[PDB]
Amino acid sequence: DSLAPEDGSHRPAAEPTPPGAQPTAPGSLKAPDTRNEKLNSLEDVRKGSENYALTTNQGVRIADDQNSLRAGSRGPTLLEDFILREKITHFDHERIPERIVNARGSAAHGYFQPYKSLSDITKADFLSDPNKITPVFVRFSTVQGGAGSADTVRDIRGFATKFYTEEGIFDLVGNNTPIFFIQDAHKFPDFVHAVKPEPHWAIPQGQSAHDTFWDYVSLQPETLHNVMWAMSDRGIPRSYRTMEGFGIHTFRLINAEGKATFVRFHWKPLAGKASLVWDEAQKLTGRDPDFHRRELWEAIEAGDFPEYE
Amino acid sequence: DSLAPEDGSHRPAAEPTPPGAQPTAPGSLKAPDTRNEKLNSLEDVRKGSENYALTTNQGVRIADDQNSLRAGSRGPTLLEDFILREKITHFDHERIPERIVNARGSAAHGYFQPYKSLSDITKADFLSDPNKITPVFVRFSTVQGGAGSADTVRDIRGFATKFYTEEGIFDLVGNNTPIFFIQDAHKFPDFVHAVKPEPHWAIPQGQSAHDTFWDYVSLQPETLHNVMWAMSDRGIPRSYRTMEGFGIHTFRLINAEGKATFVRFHWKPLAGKASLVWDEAQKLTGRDPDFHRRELWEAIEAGDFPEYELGFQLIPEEDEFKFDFDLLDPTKLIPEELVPVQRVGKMVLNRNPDNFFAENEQAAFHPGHIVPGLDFTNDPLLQGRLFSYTDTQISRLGGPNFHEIPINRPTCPYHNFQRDGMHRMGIDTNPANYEPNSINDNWPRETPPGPKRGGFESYQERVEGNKVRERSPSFGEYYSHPRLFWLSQTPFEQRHIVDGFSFELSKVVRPYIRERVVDQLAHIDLTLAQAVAKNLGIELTDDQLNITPPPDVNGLKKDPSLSLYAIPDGDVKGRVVAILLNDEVRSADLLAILKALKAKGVHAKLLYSRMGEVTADDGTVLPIAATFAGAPSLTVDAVIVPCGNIADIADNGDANYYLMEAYKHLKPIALAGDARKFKATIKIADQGEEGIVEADSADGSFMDELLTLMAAHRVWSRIPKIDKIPA
Amino acid sequence: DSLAPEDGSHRPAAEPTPPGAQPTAPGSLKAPDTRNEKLNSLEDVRKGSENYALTTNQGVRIADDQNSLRAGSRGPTLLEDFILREKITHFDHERIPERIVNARGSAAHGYFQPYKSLSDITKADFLSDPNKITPVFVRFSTVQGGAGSADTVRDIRGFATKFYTEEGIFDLVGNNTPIFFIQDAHKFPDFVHAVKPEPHWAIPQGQSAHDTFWDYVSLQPETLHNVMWAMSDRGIPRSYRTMEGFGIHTFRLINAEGKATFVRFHWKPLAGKASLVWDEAQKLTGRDPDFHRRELWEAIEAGDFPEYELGFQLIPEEDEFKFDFDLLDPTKLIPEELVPVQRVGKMVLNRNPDNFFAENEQAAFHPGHIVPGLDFTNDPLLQGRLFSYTDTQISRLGGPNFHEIPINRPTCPYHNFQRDGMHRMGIDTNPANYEPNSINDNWPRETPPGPKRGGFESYQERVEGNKVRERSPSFGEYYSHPRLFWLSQTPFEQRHIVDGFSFELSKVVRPYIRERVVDQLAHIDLTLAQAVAKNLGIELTDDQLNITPPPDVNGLKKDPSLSLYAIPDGDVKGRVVAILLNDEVRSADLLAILKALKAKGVHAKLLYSRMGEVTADDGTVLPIAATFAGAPSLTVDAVIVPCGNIADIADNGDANYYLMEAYKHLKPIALAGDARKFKATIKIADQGEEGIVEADSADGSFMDELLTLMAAHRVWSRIPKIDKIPA
Amino acid sequence: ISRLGGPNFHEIPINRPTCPYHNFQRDGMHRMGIDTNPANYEPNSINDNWPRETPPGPKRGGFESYQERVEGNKVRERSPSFG
Ligand code: HEM
Ligand code: HEM
Ligand code: HEM
Repeated sequence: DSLAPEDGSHRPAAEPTPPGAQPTAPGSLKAPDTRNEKLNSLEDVRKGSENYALTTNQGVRIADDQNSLRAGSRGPTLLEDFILREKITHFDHERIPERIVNARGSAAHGYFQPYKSLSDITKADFLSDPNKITPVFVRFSTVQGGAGSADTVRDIRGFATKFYTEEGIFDLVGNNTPIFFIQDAHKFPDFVHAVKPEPHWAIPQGQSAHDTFWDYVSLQPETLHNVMWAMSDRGIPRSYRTMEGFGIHTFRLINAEGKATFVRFHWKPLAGKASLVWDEAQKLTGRDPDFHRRELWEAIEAGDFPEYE
Repeated sequence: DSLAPEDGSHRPAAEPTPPGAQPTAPGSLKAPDTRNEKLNSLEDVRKGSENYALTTNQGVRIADDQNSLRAGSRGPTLLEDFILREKITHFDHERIPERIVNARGSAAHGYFQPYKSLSDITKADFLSDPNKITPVFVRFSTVQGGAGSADTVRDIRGFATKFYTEEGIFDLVGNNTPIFFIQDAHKFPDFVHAVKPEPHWAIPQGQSAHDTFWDYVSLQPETLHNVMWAMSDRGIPRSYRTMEGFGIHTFRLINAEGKATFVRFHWKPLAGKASLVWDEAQKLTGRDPDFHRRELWEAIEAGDFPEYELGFQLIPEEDEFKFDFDLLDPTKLIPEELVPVQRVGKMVLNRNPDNFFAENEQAAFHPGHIVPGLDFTNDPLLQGRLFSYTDTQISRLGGPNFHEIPINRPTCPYHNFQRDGMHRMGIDTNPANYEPNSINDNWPRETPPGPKRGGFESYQERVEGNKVRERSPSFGEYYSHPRLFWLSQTPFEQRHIVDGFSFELSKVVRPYIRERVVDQLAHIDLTLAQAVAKNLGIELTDDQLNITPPPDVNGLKKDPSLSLYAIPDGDVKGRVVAILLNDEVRSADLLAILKALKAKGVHAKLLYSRMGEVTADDGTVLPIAATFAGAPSLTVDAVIVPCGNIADIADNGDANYYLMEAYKHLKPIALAGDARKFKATIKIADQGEEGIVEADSADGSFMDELLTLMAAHRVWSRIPKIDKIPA
Repeated sequence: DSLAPEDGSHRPAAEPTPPGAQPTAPGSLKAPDTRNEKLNSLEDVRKGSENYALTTNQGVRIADDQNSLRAGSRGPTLLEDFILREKITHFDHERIPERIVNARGSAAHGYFQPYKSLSDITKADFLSDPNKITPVFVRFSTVQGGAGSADTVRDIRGFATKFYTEEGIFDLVGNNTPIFFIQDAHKFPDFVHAVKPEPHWAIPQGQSAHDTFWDYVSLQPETLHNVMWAMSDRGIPRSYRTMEGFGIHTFRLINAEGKATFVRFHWKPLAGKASLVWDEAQKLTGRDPDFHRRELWEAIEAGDFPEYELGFQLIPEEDEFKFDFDLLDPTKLIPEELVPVQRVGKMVLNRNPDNFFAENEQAAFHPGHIVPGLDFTNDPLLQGRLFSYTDTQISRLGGPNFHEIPINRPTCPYHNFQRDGMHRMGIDTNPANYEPNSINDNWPRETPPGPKRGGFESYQERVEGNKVRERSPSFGEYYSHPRLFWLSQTPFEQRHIVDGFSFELSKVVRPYIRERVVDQLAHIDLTLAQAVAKNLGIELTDDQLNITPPPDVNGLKKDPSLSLYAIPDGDVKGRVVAILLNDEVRSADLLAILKALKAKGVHAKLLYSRMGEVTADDGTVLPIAATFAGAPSLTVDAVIVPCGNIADIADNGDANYYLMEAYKHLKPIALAGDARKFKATIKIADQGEEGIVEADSADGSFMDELLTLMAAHRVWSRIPKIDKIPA
Repeated sequence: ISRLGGPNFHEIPINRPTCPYHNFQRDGMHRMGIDTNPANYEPNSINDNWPRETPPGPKRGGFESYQERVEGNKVRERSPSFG
């Protein structure tokens, strides 16, 4: 029954369109011609739907997906209804633990390519040739809030990039500020517990504006540098497209002759640096808690691809 | 080290204190003298901290919890740092899957007691004696959003009560609306998938205002009744304390004689029914996403215990078919004009948890957790629920021993032949792990059914029919209940319903879905449909204007119990008032204002343009609770501006906007002396207007008038005046 | 009900009883007054059963535990049967992943006590006073097989002791051989994958006798030393009570002054060293795959408590490089002739668990669980183990709160800022979940290292070198320890080793692997290599014959402490004798037999061709424990055949085979009066043979002779004679 | 669900059907299939209600239980015929 409108306005055009012009859609249907080696490699698990019969997970066609099996139309549901139980069982087990930190995040596919060979300072294959493209998958995130918390909170933002290189996956897992709050990993649980919702009542969500965070900061002056960044407008970016990204740590580059060079990684937003103002950001967590997620998705559907150097 | 301040101001007093007066704290520390059988039984797992050495989980004292073990102080961290690794490992594994629905929830401990024995209609032990107290653990929730989502969203609210009875755990797992969206549990995943964040991008959170929800609603008319409730102000409650609770399904009560009585469960809020207005609720999700969680916790810390009256709609077996609707259809309510709610008992929530994760996050409620004296019915939604909770809890709580997690444990005896499973805590000494057995003389043994302390036996309901996947024809009526609900609302409630539909449908990107929903509304009521259509720039067809309205429900053209506000039931205790200070406040106004509020248990928050203190006209030092922007009018029920140096705040944008916002959201505003200068901000006539208290000072009838407005909750007569107003 | 027998013979007496006298039972019911701190602290989770009603896990009494709820007594089962679903759900989820290695294990509770204060060499609280009793939980295991595999396989044995000290849990996780197969933990998965069942078909179980194991060994000569122990009779212990225990790695003892002393841990069996013989062991995996688990349980129930002496090999820090092997290489042992074992204390295992799954299956041991007074070393095998146990337990035991599982709980205080995790039991009331904090005055607080009750601080070992993935050159010597072990064995122990290699390599399908293994043996000892090669139809090459043997170990050409039997250490208490009865047994023989056995604490099993009883010549009624086939000689240590009507059993094939099997397996046999007729089945000369007790009757001298043989364990001089016995 | 770690055990290679399988079930631990359907529910108009239900029939039809006659009370009772 319940069918699409006659005019076909239920389906978004598969061409770049401005935000709001068409209903948003899964990437492979919105931009079928946009590919990369990783995107193509996911074809083994992509599942369509149009023109296929509704089935159980074992491939049995379902005749009536509106009712449970019962003894009489007003009777008790029977245990032998295996269609209902598979359906409900799968629903019941949909959730998986959210990330301990950075549970709230938005991601997209893309590609990277070096401007020139960096073989003099590093033997890394993905930086060896300007015409050698590396598929990426990037996730941007907040840190404190759960997966269902709001986007435009005052918080640090995570900027994680997975490079599918020819010599292995390289993940550049960074943030939008060039330093971290603490010095030794042993204190991570202390810091994260202080900034997260307080343990007796689990308040507040997506906010450092509570006693335990400031208590810890006040007793651990090493945190002050990243606190300054958080309290500035860096803490409330206008978009994931308009913030800087940093690996934070000094890592090493190793060339073919064995020479080590210390390196700190940066991402420069080619859309420029831009942040909200607090009143706006806070109110926006209420009016559209999915603002950044939406903005990233719509920029990509519009052809305004987020670009970073 | 010894980091606490020497005045001991880091620790909150272990006595009831109003919201904001002291730091909040774990329940057992805040109210150590508030006890109950369950709270006492959790003592075995409560862990203190003061004066104990910091250790690993194996009990090894830690000397340096600031650093990793490394080779050299600037060297690499060593794999032998077992202290670092245990600490990071426990951290790494802190999260568990959130609930599939109702992930966002706030809970508290309490107790229940029946007014009188209900032995004539049920043998349920917890309802058998007025002097029998049953500890309870209640969790209130939203439905769609994750555990980190906002509280004051527009959504149904969950109201689950775990009764720790002497004959077993009884969980009454209800909602704040008396019907559900769908009829059969097999469509639960469809409905839930439609309302949750859409699968390509996981938007939107905590909202039904998106295409898939309204697509599903438009194709499944059975959902219209509960959708009406969600679009009304019922979907945005002021607090968990001011909403009704319902079991929804028709269950059975079974007495000692074996007689079955049909029953629908109700919870009546003793603080009355009260809801927010959409703009306020929405903005409040931004200014304070934890508003309801906070409000509940602080009410209990203040001694404003949430109290609810359990009530039963009772229907004799012989009257099963006497209504226009099917008793087993969960999309149909039972009008209180037809079947009154008989008062059964009182539930008082009087202690917050100690640890949210341990007690709240791990709590597991199940509508299938019934006790002798209660039974199920063939409601097809209920039927499927019985399977679901059992199943979901095995992955959410990591195994089949979730009943051993402290909060879920029965306070009564539990013995059986079940063994092992992940995280098994109970060490069984029974030689036998099967029955029948002779090696332990068959213990533990079965117990026959009986009047008291007997085994569970299902009511012998006659079953007759063929095995079919078929909806009962009696369930195929979708518009009369929605219409009954609509007609029972006040005119301003109706407007809010129209506004809820209009706002939500405006967020539906595909216009034909909007049109399809408008068409369904035209089968309910032409006035409703027309008003929503107008707001969406849609014109009803001549055929839509001629759709004959659905019949009344058993001759009823309205039932005032369905309205939040038709019948006044306002209770001011626990409410809060913002007091906008100035640098030379009239101390006499403050005295009168604060004592009058305190006399009725209404809280106050002293606000200013900065933190710290202000000095009143007589030298009184006034501690500021928050700034005007820090604690917006959204969080209070009324606003009072005392006399003093008004020029201090007269040109303060925040102070003026505070009143505009509170004015727009129909809250009482009271202005004393020169604070009347603020009348021009909100466009109040010289003569004054209903809903604005004003006088030369806050002395005689000023506070009584303000409290009368607070008793009525909001100034509905101001609706037309807020139409303009840029706020 | 009342299914138990009216005589009360279903319930075992709660007093020490010999093996087979009573049905075995949960520890707390068998020995209710055997107590220790740990056992008493588990009382909060022990659950009874007698006189309780059968309930759901929610405490709801069950009336009918025999039937599902159905529509009609021949109708479909209904989804609303919550009793059935909870019961089946728990059953469906009883299993948890078995241990990755050492899945097969048997455990018991006990206690440890030092012989004197060791405060001069360690500040470990549990070694500080002879009057300090430390509860322990010990799990003995095989390595390769699953939890359902057999006990008497040829394998290394694990010997894990959990010490519940006042300053934290200390787990000493050792084996029954003093070295490990590999040097670096990075190759652990490689070695374990090679020994475990092969990946295509998952064969073979509990056996190293397959291609991949010997492929790896042949390509990794570091393995040869432990391989030599595994191939000796050390790989087939008689019982967990009769094997040595070793921590293997060099660890550190840290005293109050901060001085570090290198230490290797040892467990000396006070019942002495004793192993089976290969045929007996292999046959015993088929006749009783639970032989060692049973033997341990029954020894404890009988009061034959497994007792071990904790021993330390102590090496001054300055002596680190004084040996010709690296102290940090786990494939090297420290000869007791060079560094003697200091006797430090004794551990007694005196109580069985209540529930195997709850206490044994869920126990979690970790070598990284150390306490102040102990420290690690750079042993590269130990280093990698530090990471592994933490990690495997988060999936095996379902979360990071496995220390809250009753058996794993420390008995001393544990307080920290760690929170949540699946199945969180402890409800933390600390206002703070981080440090530093002022809101709880920084509690729980760090504690500086000190002489007693101080926090953990690592010994400040100097680390100097580049970040390298490199084996120390000092570890590159693979044949001198194997040679030292080989030369320390008696001639028959050497013969059993040859036979072990010969049997195992015969099951290696690819002939080149056997050849490569023989080549490695030629680098150890020419006689060893030749004997194995001859059994494999392999001829050593010219070059193989000329391989110069490895050098002695610091001048040692042997060390008798490496042999099981070179130095007498036999103990007969707890051993068992099979007594083969006939229908008219000479009652005077039984009386003398049983009296002598009972004086030495030796148990007896009365065997016949059927169950029930036989009557002695004087009317004494003798109850039969089992049949000749039902309880084969494999399960006993010696066989005694008393006088009487031998014609009853002289033609009994099973009776004759009983003796031929015991004879083949070098067990002492005693024949009284006409039982000497049986001499013909095992071809014993008329004038007798050492190892066969024979006399006109079974008086006192006969019993002394048999008990003397039993103290020497087996009749090793019979080896050459068993060739010609068809058994 | 516990032995094989979640509700997607049908995506474990040996368990996978060789015939087509399409439905509105989503997520769960170790989800392999990446659904492109705009809808994760039915009835839906946004994907023209696909994948769709199929009436029972002689071949390639939807599953419909045999309409066996059920009559009796809700009892926990063994049939006397089994005794
Ligand atoms: C420079 C400091 C750090 C940065 C820039 C950083 C960055 C991030 C980012 C961007 C994510 C989210 C990845 C995603 O989108 O899935 C993340 C997750 C995480 N971080 Fe780090 N982090 C830092 C420090 C730490 C430390 C010190 C620890 C622990 C010692 C830690 C533990 C974690 C964990 C456990 C997760 C969750 C990963 C998952 O569930 O897949 N982070 N971090
Ligand atoms: C009358 C209709 C229903 C009502 C009143 C209702 C009420 C609730 C409430 C209040 C909760 C959260 C309890 C808590 O606070 O932990 C909940 C959770 C849940 N509901 Fe229901 N629900 C209804 C329909 C259904 C249906 C039809 C199903 C599936 C067949 C279902 C499956 C679930 C599941 C799986 C959970 C999560 C439970 C857990 O993780 O412990 N619900 N429901
Ligand atoms: C000196 C060498 C070793 C000895 C003496 C040893 C001893 C043991 C013992 C006795 C057990 C079983 C404990 C019980 O009864 O539950 C065990 C289990 C285990 N071993 Fe070790 N092992 C050694 C090497 C290693 C190495 C090198 C690794 C990995 C790097 C390792 C990883 C494991 C794991 C993962 C378990 C399972 C623990 C559990 O599931 O709780 N072992 N080992």
